[PDB]
Amino acid sequence: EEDLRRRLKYFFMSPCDKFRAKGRKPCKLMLQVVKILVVTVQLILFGLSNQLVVTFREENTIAFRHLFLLGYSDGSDDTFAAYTQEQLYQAIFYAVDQYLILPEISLGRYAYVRALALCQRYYHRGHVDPANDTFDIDPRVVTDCIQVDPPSASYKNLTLKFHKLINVTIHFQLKTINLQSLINNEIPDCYTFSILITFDNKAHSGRIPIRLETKTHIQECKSFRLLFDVVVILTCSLSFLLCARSLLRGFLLQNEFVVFMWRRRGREISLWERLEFVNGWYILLVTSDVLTISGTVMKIGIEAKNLASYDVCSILLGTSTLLVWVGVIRYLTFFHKYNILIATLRVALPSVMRFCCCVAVIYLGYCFCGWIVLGPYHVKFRSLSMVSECLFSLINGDDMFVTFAAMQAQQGHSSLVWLFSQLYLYSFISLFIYMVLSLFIALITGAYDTIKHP
Amino acid sequence: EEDLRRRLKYFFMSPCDKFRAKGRKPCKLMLQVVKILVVTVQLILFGLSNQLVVTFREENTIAFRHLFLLGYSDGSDDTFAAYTQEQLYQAIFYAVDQYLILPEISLGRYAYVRALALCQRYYHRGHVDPANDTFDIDPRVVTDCIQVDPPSASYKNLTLKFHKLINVTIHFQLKTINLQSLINNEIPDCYTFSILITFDNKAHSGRIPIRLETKTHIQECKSFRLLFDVVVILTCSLSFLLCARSLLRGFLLQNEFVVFMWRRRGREISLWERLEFVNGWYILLVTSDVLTISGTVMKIGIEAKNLASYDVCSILLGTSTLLVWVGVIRYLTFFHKYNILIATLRVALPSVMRFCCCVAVIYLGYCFCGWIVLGPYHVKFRSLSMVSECLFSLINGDDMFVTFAAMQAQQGHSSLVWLFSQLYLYSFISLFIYMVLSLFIALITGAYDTIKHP
Amino acid sequence: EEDLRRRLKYFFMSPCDKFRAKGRKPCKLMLQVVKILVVTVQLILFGLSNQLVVTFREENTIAFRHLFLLGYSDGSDDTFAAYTQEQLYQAIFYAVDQYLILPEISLGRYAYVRALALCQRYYHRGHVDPANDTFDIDPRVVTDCIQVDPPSASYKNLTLKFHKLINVTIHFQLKTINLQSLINNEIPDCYTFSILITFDNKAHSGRIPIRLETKTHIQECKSFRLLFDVVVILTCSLSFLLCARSLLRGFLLQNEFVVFMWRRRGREISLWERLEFVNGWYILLVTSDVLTISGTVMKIGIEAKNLASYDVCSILLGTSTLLVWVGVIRYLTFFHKYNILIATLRVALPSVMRFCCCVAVIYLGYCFCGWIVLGPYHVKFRSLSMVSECLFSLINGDDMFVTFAAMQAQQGHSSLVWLFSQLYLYSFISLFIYMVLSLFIALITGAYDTIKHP
Amino acid sequence: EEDLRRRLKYFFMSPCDKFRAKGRKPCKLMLQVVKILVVTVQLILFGLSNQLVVTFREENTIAFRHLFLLGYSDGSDDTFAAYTQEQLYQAIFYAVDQYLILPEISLGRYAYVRALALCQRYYHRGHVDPANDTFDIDPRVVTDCIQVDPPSASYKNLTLKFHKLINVTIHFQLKTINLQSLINNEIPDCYTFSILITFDNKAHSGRIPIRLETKTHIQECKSFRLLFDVVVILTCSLSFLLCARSLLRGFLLQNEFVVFMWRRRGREISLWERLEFVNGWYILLVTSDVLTISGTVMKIGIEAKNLASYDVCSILLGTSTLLVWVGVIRYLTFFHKYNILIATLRVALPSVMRFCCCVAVIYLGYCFCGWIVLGPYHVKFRSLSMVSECLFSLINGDDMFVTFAAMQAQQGHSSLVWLFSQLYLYSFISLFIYMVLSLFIALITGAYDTIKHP
Ligand SMILES: *[C@@H]1O[C@H](CO)[C@@H](O[C@@H]2O[C@H](CO)[C@@H](O)[C@H](O)[C@H]2NC(C)=O)[C@H](O)[C@H]1NC(C)=O
Ligand SMILES: *[C@@H]1O[C@H](CO)[C@@H](O[C@@H]2O[C@H](CO)[C@@H](O)[C@H](O)[C@H]2NC(C)=O)[C@H](O)[C@H]1NC(C)=O
Ligand SMILES: *[C@@H]1O[C@H](CO)[C@@H](O[C@@H]2O[C@H](CO)[C@@H](O)[C@H](O)[C@H]2NC(C)=O)[C@H](O)[C@H]1NC(C)=O
Ligand SMILES: *[C@@H]1O[C@H](CO)[C@@H](O[C@@H]2O[C@H](CO)[C@@H](O)[C@H](O)[C@H]2NC(C)=O)[C@H](O)[C@H]1NC(C)=O
Ligand code: NA
Repeated sequence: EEDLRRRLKYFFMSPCDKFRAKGRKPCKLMLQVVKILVVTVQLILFGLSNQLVVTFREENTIAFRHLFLLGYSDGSDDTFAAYTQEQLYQAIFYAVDQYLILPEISLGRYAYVRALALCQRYYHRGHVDPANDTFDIDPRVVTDCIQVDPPSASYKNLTLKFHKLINVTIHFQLKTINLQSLINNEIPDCYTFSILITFDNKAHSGRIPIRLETKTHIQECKSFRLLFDVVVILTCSLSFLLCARSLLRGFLLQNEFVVFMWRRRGREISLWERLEFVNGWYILLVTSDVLTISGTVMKIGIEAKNLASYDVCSILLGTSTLLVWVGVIRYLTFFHKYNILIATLRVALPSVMRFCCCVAVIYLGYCFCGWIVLGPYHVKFRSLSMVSECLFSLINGDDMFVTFAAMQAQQGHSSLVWLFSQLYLYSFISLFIYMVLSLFIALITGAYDTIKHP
Repeated sequence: EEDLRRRLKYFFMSPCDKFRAKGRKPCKLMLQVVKILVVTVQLILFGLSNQLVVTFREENTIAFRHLFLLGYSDGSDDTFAAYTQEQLYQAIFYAVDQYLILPEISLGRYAYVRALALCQRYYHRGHVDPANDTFDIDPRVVTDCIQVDPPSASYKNLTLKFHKLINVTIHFQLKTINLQSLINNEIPDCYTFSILITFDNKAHSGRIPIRLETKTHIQECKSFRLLFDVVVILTCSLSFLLCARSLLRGFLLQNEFVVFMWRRRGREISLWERLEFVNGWYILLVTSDVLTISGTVMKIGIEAKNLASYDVCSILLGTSTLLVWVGVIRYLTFFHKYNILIATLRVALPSVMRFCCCVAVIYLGYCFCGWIVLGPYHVKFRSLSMVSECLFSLINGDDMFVTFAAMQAQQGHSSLVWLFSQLYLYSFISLFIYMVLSLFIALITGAYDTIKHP
Repeated sequence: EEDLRRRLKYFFMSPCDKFRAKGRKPCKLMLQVVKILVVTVQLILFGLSNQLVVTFREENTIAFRHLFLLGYSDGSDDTFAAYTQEQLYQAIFYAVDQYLILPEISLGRYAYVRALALCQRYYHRGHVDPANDTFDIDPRVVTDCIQVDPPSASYKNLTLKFHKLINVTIHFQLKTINLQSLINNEIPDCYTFSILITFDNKAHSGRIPIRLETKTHIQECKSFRLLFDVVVILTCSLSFLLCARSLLRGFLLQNEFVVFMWRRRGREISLWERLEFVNGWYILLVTSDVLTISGTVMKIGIEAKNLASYDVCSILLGTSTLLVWVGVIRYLTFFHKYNILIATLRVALPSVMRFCCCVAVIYLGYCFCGWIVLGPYHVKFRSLSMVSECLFSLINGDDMFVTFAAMQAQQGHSSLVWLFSQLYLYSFISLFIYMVLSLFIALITGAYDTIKHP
Repeated sequence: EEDLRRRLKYFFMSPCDKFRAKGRKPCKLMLQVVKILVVTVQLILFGLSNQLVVTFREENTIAFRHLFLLGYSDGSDDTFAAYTQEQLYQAIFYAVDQYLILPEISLGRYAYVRALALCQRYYHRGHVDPANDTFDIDPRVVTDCIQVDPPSASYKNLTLKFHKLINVTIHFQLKTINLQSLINNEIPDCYTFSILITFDNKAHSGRIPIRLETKTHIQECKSFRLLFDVVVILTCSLSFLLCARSLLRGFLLQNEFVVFMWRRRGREISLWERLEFVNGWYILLVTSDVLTISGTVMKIGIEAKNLASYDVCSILLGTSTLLVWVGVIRYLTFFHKYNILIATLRVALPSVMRFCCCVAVIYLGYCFCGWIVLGPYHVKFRSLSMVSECLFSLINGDDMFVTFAAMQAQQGHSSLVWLFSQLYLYSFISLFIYMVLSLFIALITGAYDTIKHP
């Protein structure tokens, strides 16, 4: 009788009450504090390594734009184009000539890689004739390359085909050595820059945009942190073991209560009792455990095998650290102790969540109105997604006088879309500022009263 | 006695309670779910058709600006003008010369349409003489055209009349073929671009702005969705039939109660009883029915007859989809069941709506103060409507440091409008942020308490 | 006994109750409705007259900038300067040469006014010698003019004195005729443009800014609204008579109650009874009366005598219309009737107003901290007033990422102002968003509960 | 018995009640009012002295940029660079040639200081060879100067070493005389401008940025306020004496109560009684005392010894004035009198402060997610601090449509970071606008109810 009662009472005993009664079982909570310190120190010490890499890439791409592009100002990337015929010839010829004299010009020690390959791509047999609308078009793509070697009569006399042109692309490589890595007490890693100038002509609209994308391949030239990540996986795995034993002990006393409620037979106490046995935090911490050790094993594999995709490793570690810090709030809820602190998902959280569904639908309806009506006349409403970004910017207010001014400029001079757009925007702003934010305050205040005073 | 009572009770029976008692009358609610899916799939599949058209127009207008306008940078449309005399001559002569050599320049396959017509418009007899203020002006407009044919001594030697000039306009057509429509598994539609360069001289202020408007006419050259819109009109019309029978059955039991309250004679129960009989949602859904089928019949007529005005069809379909999604909230109010959920328009909604009138008037008064006082000194307050956009931007905060800086620049150096403008703007911001948003929260919270706890 | 009681009861009788009992005393309330219509129609019909004038001025100033200034792009007014020596000579010589050939260049019919007067202003005897710090300076200003007549050897060979130069100013006039005023069914008013180019050298810092201010003088060349303003002053004056009789009748029954409370002798009922006798709205309406008729008499005097100062007339009419529209709320408070609706200034309004004093002081303290500390390092914090505009923009959020970026750029590289500026800005934003807006909601909600439920 | 009781009652007696009973003890409160006036008049009269200095510096730096830098537009400081080889030579040679003819060019009376010293800094023995990855690098820095004297064959023929270059710096001085200080009734202070042009090549990335920093040294050439600061330190020190006696008298009656509660022996009344004896404001005012007199003694020392570091003096005075104005609120709490008005730090302030900890952690977790994941692809997320500025700007809404557009531009075209970034940003905006601001309102309203109605 007595032993079965106190095991439940020891189970829901707060650890601050449990230290002042039992005395010194420290090894559980200490490694949670160690986990927060060790994971964030790994994340910061990795993040500075990326920033030292990335800005060395970002300055080199800009220095390639001022060298290989013709007439490139700064901050005008997307509206950079070649409209006439001679501008396309001049933008090709200037890009090659700046390659063949590159050691006599640039300032970083750029070396060649043994070369440059110009290549255009036109249709197999295209005949566009707008006087008779005759087309006889195989959409088969025939790529016609041309080679240029650096230390010409072969390079010039080039004939583009402006009536079936798809792409004019230039591809080459460059190798450079980081010299910042002298003082940083490391072996300077040699980089390989792979450049692909693109003269895109997909839309065939008499406007060819131009862009220049780079790509790196970091390789060591002609042991601290390697120990540190082993520290992280051992620390985090011991938490994965120990918390799993805590939850299955929670299942042990989950079933131990119910069997005792058959000899008593208290009407087979429902699902809202067995759910009151487990926890509200250890599932969050153990989900952080699996995410952390998965990202770190991927991080160990990268820096020996290949260093290209710092992408899935980044999206896993950045979520693991988020779950750790949000997992610290438990320490600030030992002071609270309302006796389950999980019935909020029965009581208060449903009445805010179906309101969140009601807000989500009305917001979706104004998306589907704005994208079709104010699509062809306005510049910021092309895709459905950019409509979603523009209306969600209008809620808090970021982009709001620019859209009324752009609406005021012409808007067709139809004076029906404009009378629609005033009635559209004023209603949508005045709805989600006043009659939605205020309902949301009334719901959360009703929740907080319902949790506290009962 | 019993049959008349239960017909009322079956009427207000919720459908989730009605399935668990009666059993399987599914055909009503199912087509509402089908309606939401079918209307939104029509709207999305139409909207992508517009975006593939519109961006092909928008790139071609920009490529016409870089070809036919002199000295056109990008993003400087409105402050593009010709101030001297030679700039107006050079902007005309350059626009014609780029037309007569257009196949040797541009990149899209632009073909002529058999031509270019330059034409100026000056007054019949105007004599402006500022030394004696003598005017003898017939405002009769005499248009003097001139023809130019492309494959000149006729084109040059042109004499403008800068003392009675109204407009110098150039009009011509261009025909091109979309070549993007090869891979999209369709017949490539040939377009016809109609260009109208405008040298406007309306205000006679020594500043002539320049702009270039295009206009398209899409025509097929030398059956999926056509079935799909027939699916929409049949689906939506069956809802228009079936919901109308539901509401007139609502009128049937509207009158059936009142006649039974004459044999009882319960003091001839008032308008707030017969209004409690109908609904709060089927009028919204049937208004979506009429709007949907009207827009679709207009959409069928467009793609065979003429394709110019995608304007009223767009403004009807974009409203119909809005009413559908806002009409989904009924499914989230079966869980609620407060026994009419329409008396809010008697109880709670009036006490927010007359407050909304009180906010609307004060906002209108600050419009009429700002437009006359801060009109002549500030750039953003010309019309009354742009004042309305500027103050409504200042409420949420979008344009707020720019207007104080523009106020700080000169503001006449009268130092009376500036002392007014500080007292104007600070009071208007501090009113509608604090003492209006907070009253609105107190009203909605009082509404939600009044609906719930009584 | 009975007659003295009902005169009080008729006094506080609402007019909607007073029509349904007494019957048809309409002439009081009708002219209030007439007042709202007539004043706003005057204000709108005057405001369109200003906008037709002002944009004709604003385009002519821009067309003067492109003609008389050297190398003027658009939207770069304040950072337009002449730094070297030859740039100051070239900006003078170009401005005069464009004046002497002005009818052969510009497009509006600009005529001369019989002329141009160049004039510089230098000190009487200034000797600046930085090798010995010797100054012997009379600050007496000696103006040296030079005349130029238009249809030169006299104009050139000009010698500026760059070691004691204060101002180089050019002044002349231009006359033009509005030709837009043909179709507008009026007599076209001839304008006189007075231009003053300024080469300011006040700060002696090796940077001379340049600006060009115009000034107009509208005069008729070689009766609807005149009646309409007489309609306004007669309408508004009859309200000034009739409401004054209403308030002095309010003083009549103010004293009639108190004398009857000496025969009763109800302990000499206090100031919060005699204040409950008058009103809360007629003082607002009669203040709108005096402001309206004052501005209109000034408006009559302007359009015959001189048309320069549309400034005090504008600041009076724009306030009168504001008081009228805010004065409409009384019609929406007949429905309310809480029996004085002025004791809010005893009950609820003091407890928000001393909180408004407490917010006003803390805001003032952060002004005096920011202007001295973040003054010399940051560009937006020069005056105290521009600090007030910048912090008040940071409250609602308009200018907030720009100031952190400007703080991040250098900020001295002292790393003490930066550590101060992070702690400054984060505390000031987080205070007035959370812990002030929320107290203000709690005060207004406490006010609304106190007014309603007691 | 009686004397011990009334000393406590006189202690908590409000001064407005204390004047109407005792009568005229004015000297305490009067100097607090004098303190507010005297400190703010010192602060304003000092702040205008800084602004007259700083704008004379800020215009001279800009006028040095247009003279000594090649091809400098305005507002383009950070993206000003030299990418090729000839641009670095031309930017050096142009900067020196504009120095050797400086009195024949500039407008302010700039004089030389007897000179210019060009000097480059390259590595001791560097060999970068990307064909074999051979490096043999001493990172020892060998500075190679070159002298130029102004009134050349020595200046030209300069050989940079582009393969081991670190810095190319030019240093010289200029002396000028303020001439604005004639009319300001003072002795004109001669300034010394020290200029350091920097051609930084730290990252070795083929992109050399260019910047020009100045530095002043104000010295008088060949008594009002000096008295005024002595007034401030004497005023503020008398407050430091008098308030200290008030607090130690507070300790005197702190111990006088407790000894009387041993003869009574009221169970040794706890820490929440002895804390109710002192104050809540005099510690704030005396902290303002020490800060004020410290900053002023530093201010006296500056204007005789050296005038460089107006930095710690500014950061102390700007905090002292803040504490004074926030210290005025006590006058508005004599009207209040809730009988301690400090138990809020026991009652209400803890339940908002641990919520402020819970908000602070979640905000920190989204920092550590955003900086690693959205680091390499986005321009505004480089450091951790600029992530903190960007997310805190997104809360109130300042930078919100720019970040979605920059996310929409490429974002790698990996379509996994983009699907992450939508889910990242939408959750973070919707959390701290709705479900945090509303909890904060519910906490402050619960605080205000708890303070008032109990
Ligand atoms: C230039 O256009 C060609 C098509 O003419 C592109 O080649 C295709 O690219 C897509 C995506 O990489 C592939 O799915 C196709 O298989 C490619 N087809 C052929 C025949 O190569 C080419 O990628 C374009 N250039 C760039 C830089 O995008
Ligand atoms: C150029 O000015 C002429 C007037 O001189 C405009 O012609 C008028 O245009 C309006 C609107 O289209 C019509 O209501 C009038 O009937 C037209 N009058 C004549 C005589 O044609 C012309 O439209 C202007 N050009 C442009 C491009 O707007
Ligand atoms: C150019 O500088 C002169 C001073 O050298 C200015 O003349 C003074 O202007 C102020 C304000 O108008 C008057 O209070 C003084 O009496 C004027 N003094 C003299 C001697 O004229 C002149 O105004 C400046 N030019 C401009 C356009 O502001
Ligand atoms: C140019 O580069 C040199 C290094 O080659 C810089 O000199 C160092 O500057 C730092 C910071 O001032 C000192 O800690 C080092 O002791 C300096 N080393 C030497 C050898 O001087 C120099 O400061 C750079 N120029 C500028 C303007 O920053
Ligand atoms: Na902005």
